[PDB]
Amino acid sequence: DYVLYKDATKPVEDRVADLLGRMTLAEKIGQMTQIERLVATPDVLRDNFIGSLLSGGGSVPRKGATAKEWQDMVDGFQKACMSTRLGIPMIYGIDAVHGQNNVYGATIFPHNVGLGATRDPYLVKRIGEATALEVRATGIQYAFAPCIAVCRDPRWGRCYESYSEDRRIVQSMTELIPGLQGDVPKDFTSGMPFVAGKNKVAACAKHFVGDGGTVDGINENNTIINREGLMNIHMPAYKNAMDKGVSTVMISYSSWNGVKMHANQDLVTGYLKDTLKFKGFVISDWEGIDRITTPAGSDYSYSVKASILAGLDMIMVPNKYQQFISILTGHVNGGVIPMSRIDDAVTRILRVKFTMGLFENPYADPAMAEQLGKQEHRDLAREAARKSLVLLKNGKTSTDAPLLPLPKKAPKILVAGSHADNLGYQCGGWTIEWQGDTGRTTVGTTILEAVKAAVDPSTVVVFAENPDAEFVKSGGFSYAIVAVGEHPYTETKGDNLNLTIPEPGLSTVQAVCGGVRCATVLISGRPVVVQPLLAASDALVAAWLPGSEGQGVTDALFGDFGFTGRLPRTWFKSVDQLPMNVGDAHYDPLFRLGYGLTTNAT
Ligand SMILES: *[C@@H]1O[C@H](CO)[C@@H](O[C@@H]2O[C@H](CO)[C@@H](O[C@@H]3O[C@H](CO[C@H]4O[C@H](CO)[C@@H](O[C@H]5O[C@H](CO)[C@@H](O)[C@H](O)[C@H]5NC(C)=O)[C@H](O)[C@@H]4O)[C@@H](O)[C@H](O)[C@@H]3O)[C@H](O)[C@H]2NC(C)=O)[C@H](O[C@@H]2O[C@@H](C)[C@@H](O)[C@@H](O)[C@@H]2O)[C@H]1NC(C)=O
Ligand SMILES: *[C@@H]1O[C@H](CO)[C@@H](O)[C@H](O)[C@H]1NC(C)=O
Repeated sequence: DYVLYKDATKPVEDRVADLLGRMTLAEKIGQMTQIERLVATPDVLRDNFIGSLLSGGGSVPRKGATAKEWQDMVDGFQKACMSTRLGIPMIYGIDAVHGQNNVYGATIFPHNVGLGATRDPYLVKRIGEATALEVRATGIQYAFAPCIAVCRDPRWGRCYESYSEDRRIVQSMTELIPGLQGDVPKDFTSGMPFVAGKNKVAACAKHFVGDGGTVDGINENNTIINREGLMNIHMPAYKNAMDKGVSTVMISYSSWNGVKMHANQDLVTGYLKDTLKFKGFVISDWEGIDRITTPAGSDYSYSVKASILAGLDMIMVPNKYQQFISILTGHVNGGVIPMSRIDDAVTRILRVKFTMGLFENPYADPAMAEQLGKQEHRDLAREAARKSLVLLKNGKTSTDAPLLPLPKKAPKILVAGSHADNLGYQCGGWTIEWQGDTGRTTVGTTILEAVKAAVDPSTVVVFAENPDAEFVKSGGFSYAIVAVGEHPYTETKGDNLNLTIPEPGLSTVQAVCGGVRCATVLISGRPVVVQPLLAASDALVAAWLPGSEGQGVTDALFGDFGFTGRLPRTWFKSVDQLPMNVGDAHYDPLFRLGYGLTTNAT
């Protein structure tokens, strides 16, 4: 007879209820299990009734794989799943955090902090639209974005993934969600999940609660703040996300006053689910539950109990799914965790799946393959890179002739610096590799290429990564552009207490600037010790981690557009000043939040 859940014309709650009613326990726990493509097999997926798969950073089919290779891999796995007794399609997730970043040729947008500098939530929405198209070009339906942490200490390895230290700004940027998922209906009820269909992806409001508030900005550490601070600083954005229909919510590795978020039922079930009435699914972070214990995974049985009772719906295992499934099966058999908990979890996961239309379109559209790196997206990244720049100084003394914007026609110029021609540096973490990488890792334009693409043909362009002072003084150059900065980093690799840029960086700037007037382009993921760099330069621009399209940078240096970005964070005088955010008592910044010089297009 008739199977209501397979009927695409039925209400999503009816289909969910129908399916749920036919699921054995193995099938239920299988849905709540997310595993890494690296441990996946058509059998594993089929036998274990696996409910979701993910690519961790750098987890790809082959280096330089095309978009159909991605689609082919995704479809392959999908086929195993569609071949279960219930044929419940799996959902494939990936960190498409500044474009479809793990994918070769994907358009790499400016990282978040640089996006905060734009104060343009519409442009952020447009990036989210572009991003969804580029993710769907590879056959993926779920992006682990946006990271709406409110970084309160830039020593935190992930501060670049936070739009601003000011939640008002982060709240404004949640426009990334309808960008990726498409806008919610007028009929829409906050907390309800939504995805417009196949050319859109399920989004994810990440690191549920207080990740950007850790002590000393130590990653995955503890957030010591009262409940009024939590809700006034770290909660706000999550509610906007609910009114925006964010599909999923990922839980943070961090602790709130000593309690792990992965084991916190008050905030996950009582608050996020009961109070905010979120109806999508709550997913753990990579080994998020193993981590509730110290040592991590020291009592995995406890991990499972703790996180499932707390409220998490889907578990990003991502490797030892055997152990996870065995254990959870055991806790239910022993009544330790009740079927209602399980059913609620599976209820949330199917709702998202049914809603986004996964049951109607579980495979990739070969037609979307050309979306990856589409030139129009690239033109958009270029826009956002340019808009995210913050001119910090444009002249050594109030009476100097402002250096920017530079003339395009000059007899000869120098482009110098470790970051002048390094695509991987320019893009930062979460790019091709998990930690990012160095060199020409993908398709794009470095500050050198962009400079050559900009200047008058009569303009001779000289590149020297690290020129000595005499080299510059004898070069008869009209001016120089020096690019220096941080190296790519992700997560704990980024936790940094000294916040000074690696050398040669200052020495090259001083070398070049001592000999010729220079515009310093600082590529960083955060505020870094800058008074020395400021001391040597005629003009200095904070480019943040601008992405693959370097022309956005020279679109401003050369006057094609004027500078408009403004600090999305406080620029500190020193690290012993930290934390120190707007509204503080010892507020004594080198540059206050909102700071930024302007110029006019030529
Ligand atoms: C401010 O505090 C930081 C702590 O995080 C510290 O930076 C970290 O320092 C540690 C060493 O103590 C370093 O770990 C080592 O990594 C070695 C490889 O280093 C390379 O790998 C990282 C990862 O790929 C690349 O950035 C680059 O480094 C050099 C110099 O500029 C450059 O010429 C290279 O071409 C560039 N190479 C690449 C591929 O990008 C990293 O910095 C170097 O490549 C490894 O073999 C060792 O076993 C060890 O584990 C961390 O990588 C580093 N973290 C980051 C995010 O950079 C700061 O240290 C200062 O800078 C470092 C770059 C060193 O030069 C060190 O001597 C400096 O003291 C610290 N600052 C101060 C003033 O204390
Ligand atoms: C935070 O960091 C210190 C290591 O710096 C560790 O010993 C401590 O237990 C961590 N706290 C949490 C909640 O992770």
